[PDB]
Amino acid sequence: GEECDCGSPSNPCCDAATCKLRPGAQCADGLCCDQCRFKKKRTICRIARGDFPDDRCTGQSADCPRWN
Repeated sequence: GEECDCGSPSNPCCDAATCKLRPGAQCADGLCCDQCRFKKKRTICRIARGDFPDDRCTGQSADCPRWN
């Protein structure tokens, strides 16, 4: 089996042959991933329920961290 980074073969973030991230791609999906790149730090990526801080991208990951 193959641990593919992209769910669909059409995702340009992966090398069609390896199904893994291609050169230049930092991510293939995620709230903080855009055009195969980590979104800029502080990008709002999740609206918190209640009066709590909205979550923002770190600039170093594709996931949207939970405010702490």
